[PDB]
Amino acid sequence: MEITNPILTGFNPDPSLCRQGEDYYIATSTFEWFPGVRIYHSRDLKNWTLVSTPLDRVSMLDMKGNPDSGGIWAPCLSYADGKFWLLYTDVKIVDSPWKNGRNFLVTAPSIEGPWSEPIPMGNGGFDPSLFHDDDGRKYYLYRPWGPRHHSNPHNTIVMQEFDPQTGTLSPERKTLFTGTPLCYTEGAHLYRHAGWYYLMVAEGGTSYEHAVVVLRAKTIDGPYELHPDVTMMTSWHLPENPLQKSGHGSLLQTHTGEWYMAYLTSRPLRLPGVPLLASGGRGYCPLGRETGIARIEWRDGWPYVEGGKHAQLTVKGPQVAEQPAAVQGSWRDDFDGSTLDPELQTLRIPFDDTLGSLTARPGYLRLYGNDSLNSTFTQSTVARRWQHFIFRAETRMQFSPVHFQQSAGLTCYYNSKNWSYCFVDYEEGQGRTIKVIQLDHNVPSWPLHEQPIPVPEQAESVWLRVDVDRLVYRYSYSFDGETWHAVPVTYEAWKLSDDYIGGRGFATGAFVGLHCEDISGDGCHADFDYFTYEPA
Amino acid sequence: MEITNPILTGFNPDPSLCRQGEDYYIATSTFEWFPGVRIYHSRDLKNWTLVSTPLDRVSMLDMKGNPDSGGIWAPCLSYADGKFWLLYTDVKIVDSPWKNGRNFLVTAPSIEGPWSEPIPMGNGGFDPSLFHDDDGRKYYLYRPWGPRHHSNPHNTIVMQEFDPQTGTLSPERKTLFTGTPLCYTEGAHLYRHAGWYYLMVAEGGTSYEHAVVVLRAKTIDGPYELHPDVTMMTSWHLPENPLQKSGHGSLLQTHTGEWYMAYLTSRPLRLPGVPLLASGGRGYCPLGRETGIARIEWRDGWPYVEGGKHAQLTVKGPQVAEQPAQGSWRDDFDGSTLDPELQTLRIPFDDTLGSLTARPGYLRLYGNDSLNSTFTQSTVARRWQHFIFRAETRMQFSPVHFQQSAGLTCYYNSKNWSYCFVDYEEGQGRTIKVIQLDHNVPSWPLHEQPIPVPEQAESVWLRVDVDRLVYRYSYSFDGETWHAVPVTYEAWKLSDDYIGGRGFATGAFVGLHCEDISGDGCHADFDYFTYEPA
Amino acid sequence: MEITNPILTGFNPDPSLCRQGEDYYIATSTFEWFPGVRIYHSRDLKNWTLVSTPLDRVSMLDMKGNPDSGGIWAPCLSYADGKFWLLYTDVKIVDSPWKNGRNFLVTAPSIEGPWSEPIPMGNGGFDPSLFHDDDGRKYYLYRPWGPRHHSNPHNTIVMQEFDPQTGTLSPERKTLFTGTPLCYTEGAHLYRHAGWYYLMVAEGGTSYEHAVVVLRAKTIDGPYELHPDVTMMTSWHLPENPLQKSGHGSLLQTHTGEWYMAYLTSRPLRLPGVPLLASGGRGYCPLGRETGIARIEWRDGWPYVEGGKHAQLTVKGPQVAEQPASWRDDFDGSTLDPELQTLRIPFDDTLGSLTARPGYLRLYGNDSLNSTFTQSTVARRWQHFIFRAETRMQFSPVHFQQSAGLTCYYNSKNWSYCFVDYEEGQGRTIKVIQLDHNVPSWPLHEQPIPVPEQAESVWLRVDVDRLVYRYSYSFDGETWHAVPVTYEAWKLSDDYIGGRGFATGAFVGLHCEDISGDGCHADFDYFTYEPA
Ligand SMILES: [Ca+2]
Ligand SMILES: [Ca+2]
Ligand SMILES: [Ca+2]
Repeated sequence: MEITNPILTGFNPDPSLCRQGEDYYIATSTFEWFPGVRIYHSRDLKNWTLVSTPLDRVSMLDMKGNPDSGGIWAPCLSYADGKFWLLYTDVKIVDSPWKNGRNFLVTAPSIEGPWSEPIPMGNGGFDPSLFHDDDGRKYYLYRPWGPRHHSNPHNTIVMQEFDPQTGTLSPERKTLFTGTPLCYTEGAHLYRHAGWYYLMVAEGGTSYEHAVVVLRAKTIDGPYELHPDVTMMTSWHLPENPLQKSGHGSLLQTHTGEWYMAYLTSRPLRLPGVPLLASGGRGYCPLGRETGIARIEWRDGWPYVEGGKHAQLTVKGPQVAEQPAAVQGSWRDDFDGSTLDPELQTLRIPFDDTLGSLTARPGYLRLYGNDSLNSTFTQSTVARRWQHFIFRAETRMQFSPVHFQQSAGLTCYYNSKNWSYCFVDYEEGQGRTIKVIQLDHNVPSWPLHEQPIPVPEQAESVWLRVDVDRLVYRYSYSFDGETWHAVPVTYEAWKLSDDYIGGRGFATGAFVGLHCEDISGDGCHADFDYFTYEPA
Repeated sequence: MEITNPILTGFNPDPSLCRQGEDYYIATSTFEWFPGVRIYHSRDLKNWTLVSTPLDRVSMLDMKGNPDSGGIWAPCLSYADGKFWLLYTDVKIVDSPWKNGRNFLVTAPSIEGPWSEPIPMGNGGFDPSLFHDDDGRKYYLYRPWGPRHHSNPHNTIVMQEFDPQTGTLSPERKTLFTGTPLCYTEGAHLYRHAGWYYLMVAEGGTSYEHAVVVLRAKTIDGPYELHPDVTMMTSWHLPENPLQKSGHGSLLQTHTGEWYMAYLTSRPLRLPGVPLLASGGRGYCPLGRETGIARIEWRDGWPYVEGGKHAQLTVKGPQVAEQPAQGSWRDDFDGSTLDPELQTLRIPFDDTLGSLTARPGYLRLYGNDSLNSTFTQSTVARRWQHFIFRAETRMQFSPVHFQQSAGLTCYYNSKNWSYCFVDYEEGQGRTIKVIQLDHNVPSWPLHEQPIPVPEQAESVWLRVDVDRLVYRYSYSFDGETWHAVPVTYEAWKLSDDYIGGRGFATGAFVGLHCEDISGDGCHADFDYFTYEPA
Repeated sequence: MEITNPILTGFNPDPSLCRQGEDYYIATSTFEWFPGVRIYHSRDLKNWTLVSTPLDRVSMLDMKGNPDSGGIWAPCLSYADGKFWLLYTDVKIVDSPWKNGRNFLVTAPSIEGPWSEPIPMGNGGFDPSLFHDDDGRKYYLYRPWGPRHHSNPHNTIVMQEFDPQTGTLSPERKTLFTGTPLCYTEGAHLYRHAGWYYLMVAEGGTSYEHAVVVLRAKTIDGPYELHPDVTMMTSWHLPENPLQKSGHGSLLQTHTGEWYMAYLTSRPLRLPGVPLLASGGRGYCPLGRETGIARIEWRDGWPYVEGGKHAQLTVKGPQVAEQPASWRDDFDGSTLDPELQTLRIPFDDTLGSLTARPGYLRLYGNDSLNSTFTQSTVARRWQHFIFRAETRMQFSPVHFQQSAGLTCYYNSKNWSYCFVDYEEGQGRTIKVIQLDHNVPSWPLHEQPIPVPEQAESVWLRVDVDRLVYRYSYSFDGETWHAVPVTYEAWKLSDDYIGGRGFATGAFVGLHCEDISGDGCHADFDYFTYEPA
């Protein structure tokens, strides 16, 4: 069996890999996108399909007003004592010398079954993890944040004992590790194999310096000794490697006795003429931080990645038959049923009658006019991940705005300060027109407002389409579905990436979605017949 | 007979002036501080006292997660048909090419309440205003915002007819004015006097270029023609005038027949050596945008400010009796209610932040988020109202690790403040440290060598002395002998003049705080909180 | 035998390694410091001694008004046909999307002159090289610059045939190499060993991504094939290696039949708490780009660096016996000590004098340290992370624009300067000025340090200790007082300053200025440099 990486394409960072018997699960972070956490299932480690979006109630995740790249960071999904355990962090500050957040524990006997009310696990840091030792005791790990605890200078891994019968954490903290010169020590996971406790952490930050560092000790509280190579996985030293930023590992032993590690990684696109190791020369990643997997071998009590430290595109799969669940390729929601397609997500808040409805006009997705795309509160935006470098997204829209503050259409979105948006609005002199708005480092670009493209009065529908092709992407429209016209504006797909945006936020990924807004608050709605995503 | 400006000192902008009979009221904006809107009362237009904080529950104002300088922008308070009408905006986006928000209307039969639930008045802009015409019909004004409507290039003043019986706004908008080259046309107000409608706007932005601009028309829908001098008030051309940024006017005719206009203004502190007209040369305003008032005279059907366009420190008071006469303040935390001089950030003061009932005579503050959070800070602060003062408190606190701290803060927004606190250190014990955020950049010079606190020191006194350009923290262990924290902080950095950005000037605060980044649970107790001006 | 790197310490980049029989020479760049080019000699490749500063006439090197990090870039010293050949570049634009300059050739029958007047060699690029082919023909290489030729996107290596009897160049250019994705292709040198032509270039830029790239071909015009490992030397992949930025190689076969390569390298100081691979985490280099040497082995017609690609502190020396050869200038002689240099212009009577007051170096009052024209500044290199520099000064200013003292200097926008001046209400005072990213810092102008009126001499001293340094003074020569300002030594490096200028290295020297132009002078009894 040959596994091609990434196993989870598009925005899918911080893979937490677990297993229940012969069923394997990975949980990835979702940041400000609702619902929180995405859980994928596989029986062969090669083909993964979404099976659970657990944090789908405000009582579990209340992310309105959360900053960009806040919300759900790295989760921990483990299985023990007949149920799954899910730890997650809701981060409330991002653009600051230090951050605040909240950690919670939810459990469920089955991966899709209803998850319990959250248990507060503290606020002192991020990357929470739960270790189930062989003696029945349980230990809660995390990396503390705060003043001087963002690698200025401190970045530590602490441990509290956890009582599962009372849901209590003991007030004592034991520092397990303080980090190597790479620093950014985070993502701690504990394992017990042979006579050793193994401590796996991420270091070097989640960009091109990302690495997986492993330590080991005889007792759980230390002292820990470094892996002889220090870093177990990294691709920093191979700048031409297809997979980059390989870190934040999650080690698992299969039911067949084999060893695999899930990790996050990114696939960069490079600009012509830029030296490879200059600033920005290593590339830009519109598909954000994705999830890969590597086969692990053991030598003299230490784990190694087969073939080398770097993330490889192809790895050797386990001793099982390939058992795919979902058909791959094209994607479309015709909005014929009761629920949005699970590949669609909202910004911060859940989808309900406030943002839209699937029953007001059956066969259409109706979106109500609320805030514009730059808002961290109430956007009627329904978006899905960029999962390929070349694809087309298309919709058919019916919309009748009455003034300039009502608009609706298609958007390619990264955060509230970096997106583009091709929409239909009303102009007081002409009528319905198509315009485009782009935010680039929070700087606006609206080149069609002075001379917009007229929408014919008799046009019952306005088809909208975006064609993404590596570094660029363009919008196109149609009033009959057969004859299309390009919006004469070329957009930079590489700008929809943390490599370009920068700041304190972490790389998520580019989305494409349907949006309708009414800054006036008067009230309006846009009906969308379908939404398509077709890879090349 | 002589009124000395500012009349409302400290963070007090957008003064909406109205009257009910012989009682006069001014409502000021409060931005992200809760409760929202502050209403002051007066019978001589000289001596003002706070009488109402109307938006004091989440169903009226829900600001958790609001950005800095979001929240309550310019309010409008009016009286008509036997009740008070209060329009206000809850702004949800600030640092963006354009903003979003929500407008609401609440009513009350009397200034102290009870106030209604909010009626949504649309989201299309800010500076809402309700005009009650003589024929019983009501009109709603605002500045539309959005893409290309933050003076890039558009800044319009539109009007909708309002049906008070059902709270309905008509969909049609009528543009009244599109602005002059000064731009930033906002703060629209309609008045009917003589045989003219008068439209009063603010232009030039709320900084040193602030101005009040008046138009008039025979009919309400226009077209409006400009004042002979366009600008009726501004101090931009006098860079050494004591009062600066004079704009955003609120015109009112008294029960005596006289005319008075409330406006916002700032008193800048200048750094030495900086040329006056170079960047930052006109000064820095740690007291924020305050409220002044001026007498208005009429000539040829146009209004004028007495003695010139600029804002003067002294003006002539109305023809009413002077009442007895910004002052010394202290809260001993005896009652079950916070002193109305104190406010919280965004969220109300309930048992999540603290309690005045859990320990009588003490303000108990529970440990939540740090001072850089827009969600749940246990922070209770009051306004800077003088350039020279001293704030003080007596605190009891015994943390157990480094993420528990509590103390005193001088605060402007989530990215600009200083914080002198007691925390714990594993090998030492209780220590005193300082943290400053300056342009979101941290300073913590006392972390590698902190000030120790004795083990059986039941109480730590904290004190900050502000002296114009600088301020310094100090501590005590006995209430008798005090020691200086050897850090001098810049008071001119707690100002919009220094911070910049797309947020607007609010004002510096001083307050009490306690946090637990760990979420384990802690609490600090404060016996009192004094504000003593020099 | 064990060689310890760097073999040349302090500001000593772009080592051009040549040999005349059993005598080995290395020429290094000097940028805006006059005289230009420093040529060191050795007979064992371990111990090196300065022997020649050849570009010491304005007719050879006219650098007045040159921008910071302009002037002399990478030179090429070679020996052929009974004389030395020295190619050099005088760069005239730095802070611009592309640069201009001038390339010159001078020759000499011996290493210490006489050096001929310069022959123009074209202005189209930098890093000039002269290859002496075994058939008698000569070839001139350089990397062209200009619009879109600063790795945006182009970085080429071109070759022109040089006609030695007439000193002219063929107008035709042959492109030898266009670069790997590392780009910044420069520093080309040609070699003929066995039956191959070898093209050696530098790639990755002269910071922490520096690398030596090697190609080979059967004919001199190519096409050239890349080394099996592409990069023959680099330390980029080892961020904790003591030697960093190891690139711009110069290969040479000794008279023993052994092969060595000089290369530039840097030794960084790291701030505490800064992540190793974050910005600035790899370190700051106050000693600038120094020179190391490595032993080369051959394997199937390809050269390799012994032990690995990275630069090592200790390498194996050649098959010759070791032949070895603190600092102070008492200003006793007709000349400054050759370790001292001036900025752009030669040291003549307008700047100073050693004969006006015998036994003292007298410096006259001209421009201040921020000037690219005429400052009376005389400085030497930092060569250690911990040292002390001292001087005894006699100076009597009359107004506030006359000052003189001790300076630690990187470029015209980054330096510190402790001096004696005159204040209108007090008399002689001691003050300090720091330029930090061209931002001024004068914490003592409001409360200066008074100088006793009958103190005939004011001693000045700077103590450098790795990351920080401090000034001290005295009025008797035995009891010293610190000046209560601590300066950052790591800021006197290209790692901190940034910009389009390239890493030179920190200097320390003596300075006197008169902004008024009235006329002043300061006498210096001595100048000491004493490492720890
Ligand atoms: Ca449909
Ligand atoms: Ca009390
Ligand atoms: Ca002497």
